[PDB]
Amino acid sequence: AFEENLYCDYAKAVAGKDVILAVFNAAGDKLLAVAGQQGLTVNRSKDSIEITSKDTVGGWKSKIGGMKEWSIENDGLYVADAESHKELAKYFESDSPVCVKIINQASKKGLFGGLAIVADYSFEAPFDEAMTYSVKLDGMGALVDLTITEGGDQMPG
Amino acid sequence: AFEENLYCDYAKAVAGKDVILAVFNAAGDKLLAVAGQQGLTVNRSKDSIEITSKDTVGGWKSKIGGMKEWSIENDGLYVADAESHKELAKYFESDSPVCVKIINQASKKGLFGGLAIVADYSFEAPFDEAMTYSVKLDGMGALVDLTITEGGDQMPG
Amino acid sequence: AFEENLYCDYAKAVAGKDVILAVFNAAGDKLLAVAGQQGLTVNRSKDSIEITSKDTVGGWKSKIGGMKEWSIENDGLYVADAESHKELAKYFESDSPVCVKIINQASKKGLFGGLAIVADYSFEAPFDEAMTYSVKLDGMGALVDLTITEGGDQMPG
Amino acid sequence: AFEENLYCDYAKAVAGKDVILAVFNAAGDKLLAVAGQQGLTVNRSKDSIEITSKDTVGGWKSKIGGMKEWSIENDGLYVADAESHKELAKYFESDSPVCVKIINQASKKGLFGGLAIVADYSFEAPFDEAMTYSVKLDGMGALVDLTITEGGDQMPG
Amino acid sequence: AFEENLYCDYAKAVAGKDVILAVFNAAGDKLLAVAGQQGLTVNRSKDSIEITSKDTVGGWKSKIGGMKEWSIENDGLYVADAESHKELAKYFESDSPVCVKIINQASKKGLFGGLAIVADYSFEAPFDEAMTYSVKLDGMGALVDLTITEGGDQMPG
Repeated sequence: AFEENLYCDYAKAVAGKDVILAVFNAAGDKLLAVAGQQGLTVNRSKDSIEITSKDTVGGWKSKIGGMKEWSIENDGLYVADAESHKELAKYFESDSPVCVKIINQASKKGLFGGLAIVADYSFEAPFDEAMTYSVKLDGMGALVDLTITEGGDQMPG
Repeated sequence: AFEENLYCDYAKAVAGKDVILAVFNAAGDKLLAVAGQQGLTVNRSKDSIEITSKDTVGGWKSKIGGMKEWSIENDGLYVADAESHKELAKYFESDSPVCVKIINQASKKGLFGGLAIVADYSFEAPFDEAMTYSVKLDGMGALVDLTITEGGDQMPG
Repeated sequence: AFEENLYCDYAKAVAGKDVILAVFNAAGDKLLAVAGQQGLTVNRSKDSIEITSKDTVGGWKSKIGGMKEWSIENDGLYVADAESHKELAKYFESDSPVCVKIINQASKKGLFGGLAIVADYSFEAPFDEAMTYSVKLDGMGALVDLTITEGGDQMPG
Repeated sequence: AFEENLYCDYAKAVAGKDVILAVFNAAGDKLLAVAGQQGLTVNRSKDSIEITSKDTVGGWKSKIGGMKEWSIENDGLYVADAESHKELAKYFESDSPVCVKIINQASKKGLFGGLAIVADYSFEAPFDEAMTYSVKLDGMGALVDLTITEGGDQMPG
Repeated sequence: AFEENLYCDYAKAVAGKDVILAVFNAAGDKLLAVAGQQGLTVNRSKDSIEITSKDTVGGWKSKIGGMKEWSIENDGLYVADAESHKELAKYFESDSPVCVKIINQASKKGLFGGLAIVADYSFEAPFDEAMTYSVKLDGMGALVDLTITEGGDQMPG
């Protein structure tokens, strides 16, 4: 086939559109892709503790790792009666943590999951564009790396 | 040859694509080029201590060098099941230092190597682009300059 | 017949005049060939995402396909009281999408169909020629390829 | 013969009509000349990286070659039920790369082959001419030069 | 491994989070890490007795060491129904000494242990922060240095 793959050979990159943020509803029985989403940022950082002393030799500072924190930023087209946005609205109103999940919907693998505060939930309505939302999810604890953890492959539905 | 090199003479610049970040796996037996990498920054800085006093003559401040620190910033296309990204994920999860190496893969010389904290490991997924990663490696001690040190020329493999 | 087809043998090309643009009226019960049409352009394009990295080997850029878009350009002799032009006028005035169809009226097969914005609807009246119209139909979503889809063979009438 | 070739001697130019674009079907078992094709353009370009510095002597800019990219443009008479055009339609619809080949059908040598995105697939139907198609094939990787590579001489069939 | 440890060599500092205060329950059968603790101070001081006389030669005061005293200060997030805080509350109420222990929970070594008065047990509740506690443990006698004493490595549990 294809002339024995002489000039065409049939994992190299993931399209961003296949990676979506999904939230669980308040009961946990439905996993909801956030409607109209367009941009996704997963932030994970670790603190560095400087432990340089006069015992330190060589002229370089001495550092050790500290504690980790994470946040998720998601923006997109805002539709107020969408079920995921009503869930996010209730989470923001009731001061309740939301279980969030990052999934590759094309490969059907979960990437990250954890409990987040809805730290920011804002909207923009320019007269010449579409109304957009912006949500910030502040991690409350561990962000589980599902790429190196067994399971976590439930798709939104 | 070539008309005695009258108008063509056959070290002047290194293409950035030949300089890659590689990490060792947790055991140290495999050196792994970070998959999908596109940008590389090696930061090395030194503090300055001002020692100006009333003995200082001439109207210029007096300074001496302080301690050194380094970090490495690397971004590129994120593929979650790539072996190097699974290693980086385990390093970030387990709070374990990673041995990193900067190599010129074309000339097969190592440039820099050292122990780093995975200080930041973040991801972006725009709907119209490819999913990218961004990693920050905070140096824990010396960054060995392999350009002026013997050896350090193991290539990723 | 014909001397056993020794020198004459009785699919090779389609005359452009048999391929016409037709629009549905606002209710959808009548399919209307746009009156006086003379030129037809169906544009379909796909974006390319460059995914070249330092893993890319061989010296060639790496690309993947992106999202698709389409438009239809149609020009011809303008007659203002023609029913199809009154429909196009109401679509342009009311900001309502128009269901358009490209058909081969000679072979009675539909070629393409989809929902379009009337993005441009303009007119020229030179003193020495006939008054012409020009319409641009910007696709809102999928342009269904009826050449490889079952059905879609309703003729204007 | 011919008076010892005194005034007539029996590689100097290739007629464009002998150079055709062919695509493989989705399975790869049939190589299909694109039906009705009339024009063919094979674009291959390389980037130039300027590396001029203050070390540069002589007053000329210093440049090195960058990465390569290619595309193929093909136009011709459009017949919608032709097998090659149905294949191109399915490639455009399914977002799947197409294995393309440039061959000299008279000398039966392949010229170029590679994986392409169907980046553009458009049609024109003037009332006084024949309906034409225009296709743009955006290269995804290497375009193999079969003029300097062994093999690649399968003809469409 | 790691290129023979050319640039990375795999005791230099203890993270404060691994050093915790633990108290025994009233019976002595359970050792309880104080819940929510964030800061720890172990104070050990010795008195100096000046013995300068007119026999003292050289112009320097003459001093000898006196008696030792110790205290422990611990603050953190206050949760009233935590078992360790209920134990501390009963110790403060009943005027009974509490057996306290400083342990490195990461290395599982005890550092210090002794009998203390609960000298201060106070709370702060700012409207914009979390409720905190502050406890002061006044030593009643010897503070045993478990870093130079055999044993004393029972972990809280």
